[PDB]
Amino acid sequence: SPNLPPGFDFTDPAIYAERLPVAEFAELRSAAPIWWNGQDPGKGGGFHDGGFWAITKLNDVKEISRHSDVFSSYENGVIPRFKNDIAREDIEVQRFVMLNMDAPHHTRLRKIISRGFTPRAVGRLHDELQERAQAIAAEAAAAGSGDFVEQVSCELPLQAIAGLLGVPQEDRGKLFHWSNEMTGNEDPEYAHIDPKASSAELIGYAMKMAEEKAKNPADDIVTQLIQADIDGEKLSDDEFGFFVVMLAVAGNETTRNSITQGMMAFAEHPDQWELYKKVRPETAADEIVRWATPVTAFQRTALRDYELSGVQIAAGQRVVMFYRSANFDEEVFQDPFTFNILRNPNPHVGFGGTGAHYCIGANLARMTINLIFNAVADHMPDLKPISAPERLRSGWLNGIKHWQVDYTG
Ligand code: HEM
Ligand SMILES: CCOC(=O)c1cc2cc(-c3ccncc3)ccc2n1CC1CCCC1
Repeated sequence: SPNLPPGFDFTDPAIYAERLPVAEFAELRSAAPIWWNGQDPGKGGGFHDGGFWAITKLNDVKEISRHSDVFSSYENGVIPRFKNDIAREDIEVQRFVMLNMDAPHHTRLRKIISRGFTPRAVGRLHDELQERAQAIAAEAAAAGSGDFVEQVSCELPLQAIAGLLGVPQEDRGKLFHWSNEMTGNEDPEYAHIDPKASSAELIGYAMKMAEEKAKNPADDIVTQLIQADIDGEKLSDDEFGFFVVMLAVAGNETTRNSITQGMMAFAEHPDQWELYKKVRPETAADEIVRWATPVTAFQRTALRDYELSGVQIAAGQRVVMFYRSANFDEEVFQDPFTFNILRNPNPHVGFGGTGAHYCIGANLARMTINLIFNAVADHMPDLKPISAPERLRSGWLNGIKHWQVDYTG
């Protein structure tokens, strides 16, 4: 057996509020790459089936992610942990967003929404995001010190979402408020947030925006999404509203935490930080994502019996892909535990395994990371941390709530 405590759960929020279970992930990769992770009664993060299969190897993650005909996202959602007492109804509302849909409903939705993540559309965000990144850094440096997460990591990913959706300036304040109130409620610091409230307001704003853009068409990404194409396909108003609700999560706390941990990695590896400031290599973004793995894990449900790397997975059983483990697989990376911002190629699964659900925002994310870290180098090159970062209590998100930091040194 793999050497692990009894009653160990890799989706336990208690661990991730403290640390990442890196030694435990390494143990499984070596001794039990696919491992039944049982869960005590009542302690199933919202799922009362007794446990799941841990998936720790990159190739195993990639097999599951491409075989979405077997490994469903609809059946139980992809989030592997909620509050233990969460109602089944609240899990199943996730199916209203593309992420938790299967083919063919996902296939139709992904093809329409692809019209918003063309390389061309993302490039029109470059200039506005670059200028904001620069001012965010200058504003942060001028403060001398403070919470790096709030002052450097927080704002720009939200600007990318708002700029992509063309949200007018005056509306961005409440849009950021709602977007930031969607996850993390298992952490004591956010016990009082109601995601369903903010989501219903997000959908209302998103649907009103889509009604208005129909009446007054433009050359935005919104109007391309709600008016029909060759096949007569388009998002109806509520579907656009579920698209916005998804964007408010999928591209917010993820890029946020990659910026933070990416800076956390440059503190720990001064060699890489000195190198970065000199060459500003855009390969850093991928290494920063591999290092940060903002989504520790996503799950699937096997719709039929399936044999994966010599392990019989039974219909209805859950498999949880631990991207945190896959991104440090010794069989795929030379030195996984070397932060190397020049690593090329870099086949990390930070954006998920390739397949139907592979992150549509991967290139926007990489651009956001590259702009903000260029701005950090321009305005805050001698960044020194004050105190140790404060981790987020979450079973699937690898979050940093706060990080006290001096920008002058
Ligand atoms: C910056 C770090 C990011 C990380 C680590 C990340 C990670 C992921 C992962 C793991 C998936 C699921 C992969 C799979 O199931 O195969 C995903 C899907 C998705 N991501 Fe991201 N993401 C990031 C940024 C973004 C951004 C900036 C956006 C949009 C502005 C975005 C939008 C989406 C959407 C819409 C999906 C659903 C795709 C589908 O189900 O067809 N993500 N992301
Ligand atoms: C209106 C229907 O949608 C929602 O309420 C909703 C969508 C959603 C998406 C993510 C997500 C996470 C990671 N990468 C992409 C998307 C996370 C949470 C989400 N919730 C709220 C949940 C909290 C408990 C109830 C469900």
